[PDB]
Amino acid sequence: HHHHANKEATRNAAALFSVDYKAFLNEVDNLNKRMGDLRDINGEAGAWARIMSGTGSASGGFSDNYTHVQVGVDKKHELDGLDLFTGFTVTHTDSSASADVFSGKTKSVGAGLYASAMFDSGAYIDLIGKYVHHDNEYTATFAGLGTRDYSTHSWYAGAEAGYRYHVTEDAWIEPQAELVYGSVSGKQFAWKDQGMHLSMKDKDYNPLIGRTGVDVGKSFSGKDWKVTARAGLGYQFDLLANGETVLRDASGEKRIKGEKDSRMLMSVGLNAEIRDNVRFGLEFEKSAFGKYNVDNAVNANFRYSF
Repeated sequence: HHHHANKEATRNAAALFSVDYKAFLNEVDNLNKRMGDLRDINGEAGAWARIMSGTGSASGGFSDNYTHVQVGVDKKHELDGLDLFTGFTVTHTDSSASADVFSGKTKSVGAGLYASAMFDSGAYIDLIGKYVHHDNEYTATFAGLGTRDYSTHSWYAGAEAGYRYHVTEDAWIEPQAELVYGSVSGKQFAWKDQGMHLSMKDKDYNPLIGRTGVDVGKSFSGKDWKVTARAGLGYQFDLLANGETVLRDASGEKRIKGEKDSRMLMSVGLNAEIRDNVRFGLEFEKSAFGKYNVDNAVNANFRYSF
């Protein structure tokens, strides 16, 4: 036998109810990934779009890949040494996920509000609050669980601060720090295999994800364009794992607590300006050392300011 059975069901339940943690981690952004470069914009209003695509993996043969699409609009308030962008955003994500004992899909829709403060000194603050609804469909080739469709939703509150120090007229270093608090929801399956009631119930939980990093950049200019080459190194970490899956069965109840994960983040990219209205961001990024890693992903954003 019974101990081998219990370890197998724990590994598989952990893997499967894991996907909601990646459904939350996919929505974690940073200012530059979301909005692009917001420094020194003349227009008092803006509209922007973004697409991210990517893939990640963990043990048990877990790999996923997702496409995130996001748009927003804002007003920029011009204050003394401070541009404050206040706006709304809507998002859509399609992801797919698999592992040794399951596979399926997740569709997400979200909406939020942000404030981004760009200070003449080089300092920045980014604040965002959002809601994401997730429709999930996963099939398990294990304990006769079959196909299951379920909903979950997520609240997200994130705060980011950073300081761009200009090492030369055209080169810069930028330490950053970010904290993202969330409020993801539990699900419950009850079912019969071999004439025996089984069940799998996870509780509402609350991720806290921290990030600290440095970005570096080098810019090139003409009268009507700029391009900045940038690269970044960071450390991303759970500060909390308050999840708990409970598996119930004829014989008894077994509890499996959340585990923290952390990884090193790496990125390279460019930000472009063309004439007075158009900006464009692009980055390639991945992660090392986590139980879960982004193996490869790319993000593009486009801002039209007026």
